[PDB]
Amino acid sequence: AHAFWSTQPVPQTEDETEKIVFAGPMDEPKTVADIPEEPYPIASTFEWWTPNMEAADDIHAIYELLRDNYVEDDDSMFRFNYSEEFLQWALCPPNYIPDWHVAVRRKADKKLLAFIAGVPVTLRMGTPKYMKVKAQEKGEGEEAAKYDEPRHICEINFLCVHKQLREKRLAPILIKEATRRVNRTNVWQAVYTAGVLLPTPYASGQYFHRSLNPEKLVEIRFSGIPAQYQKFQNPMAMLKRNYQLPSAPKNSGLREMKPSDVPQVRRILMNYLDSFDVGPVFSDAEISHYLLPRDGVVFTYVVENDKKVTDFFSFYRIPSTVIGNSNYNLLNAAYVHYYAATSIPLHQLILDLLIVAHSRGFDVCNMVEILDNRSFVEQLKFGAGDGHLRYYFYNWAYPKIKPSQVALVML
Ligand SMILES: CCCCCCCCCCCCCC(=O)SCCNC(=O)CCNC(=O)[C@H](O)C(C)(C)COP(=O)(O)OP(=O)(O)OC[C@H]1O[C@@H](n2cnc3c(N)ncnc32)[C@H](O)[C@@H]1OP(=O)(O)O
Ligand SMILES: CCN(C)c1nc(N(C)C2CCN(C)CC2)nc2ccc(S(=O)(=O)Nc3c(C)nn(C)c3C)cc12
Ligand SMILES: [Mg+2]
Repeated sequence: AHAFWSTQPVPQTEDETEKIVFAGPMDEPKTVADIPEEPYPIASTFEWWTPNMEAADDIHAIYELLRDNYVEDDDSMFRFNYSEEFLQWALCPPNYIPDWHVAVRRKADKKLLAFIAGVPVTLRMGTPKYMKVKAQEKGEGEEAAKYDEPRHICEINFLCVHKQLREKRLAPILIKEATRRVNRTNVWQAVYTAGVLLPTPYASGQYFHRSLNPEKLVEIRFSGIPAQYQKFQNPMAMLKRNYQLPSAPKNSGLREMKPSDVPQVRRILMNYLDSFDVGPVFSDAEISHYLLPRDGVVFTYVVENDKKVTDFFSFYRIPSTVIGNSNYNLLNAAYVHYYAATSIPLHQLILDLLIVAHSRGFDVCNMVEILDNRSFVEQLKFGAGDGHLRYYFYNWAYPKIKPSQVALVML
């Protein structure tokens, strides 16, 4: 039933997943020298291309492929429209490996047909707390602890095949070539997320959304006026009042993050992320890159009191193309990124995120139920969406975990 995934080192079923007791590799141990030197064979009318992500033209080519051919909703109404500036940010973090960005071009005209991207991440991915307890009960602690140390692996994103080339088995070719390029650098695990169900997630979470501009969301059919709003004389006025927010932040000590904040933000974030079973480890350079504000891309605020940063939050922008609406062309969404609260309840910190996003022209705030995101859903009027995000590893056995044990945000 899976002609490609049946051949790969991933858990093949839930049954098998349910029996996994320790973190560790699935495949035969290999070395760089075992891996083919030459790119995987491809049809003579195509060619491999490694884009230069500091070439504006190269970024633009990737941008147009994704604009026209990347993830849609299930009803042909919206398609993500990651910006060029976003793509440069996401695909070029500190110590990125240019060779991990893999494209296929039509040899004739250099038309971009397919793309997949890999970036480095340092991930805690050892045996989860609940399974370490089971291991102690069996006298198997050392086994359970073997892969505790953070590992330098690959994060995969932006897999895309042009609509005219779908269902021709090009995606497997891309995945095999990205795998080869990663393994040639002595890395043997990857982490990736997808909405679709593949063999086999180690975690899954629902999406949640919080309306910031209900008038617009209703006009574009992101939202409807919910049935209960009918018994009302005037549905929309009531809807706007429900989702109204303050014009200005409520925490007095809130301001935008600046470079001098990097060490303190690193400390409070890393202390917080320690409480989750799977999560990233960031250097100062990686905190700088992923969290310092960038116009139109990522937005980060700290709470500072007595000259100390005590809390922070970040969000990033992914707009979508609205297909066929005579009033609007774009949906402007804000996505909850990393945060840490030490001084105030998390709901009070994230209310200021909603206030800031609204004041900056965002239409909706999205998130997945990872981290402690469930703790502020009801008070802050988030609603569950139809969608789910599934978390996967390549070449890593891992026990099933709850999404509230996951701390990796994927863009
Ligand atoms: C150590 C390093 C390891 C590095 C790699 C780690 C693995 C990374 C894995 C990638 C993580 C990506 C994370 C993201 O970016 S998830 C976002 C994926 N992108 C989209 O949904 C954009 C819109 N769709 C498309 O561009 C295409 O439909 C894609 C490219 C998705 C499939 O193209 P197409 O529809 O033309 O099909 P095919 O004939 O070429 O290929 C059919 C085979 O592809 C398997 N398939 C379908 N969708 C996915 C999917 N989302 N991940 C993995 N596999 C997928 C499918 O089960 C089948 O295999 P099998 O069922 O027959 O066995
Ligand atoms: C995983 C697929 N998926 C369900 C969603 N993916 C992403 N991404 C950023 C994707 C992008 C591709 N890849 C990284 C996974 C992350 N944002 C979303 C935001 C909201 C929701 S929903 O609220 O449940 N309904 C909805 C909306 C409001 N737009 N669309 C289109 C849907 C279905 C879903 C998603
Ligand atoms: Mg194909």
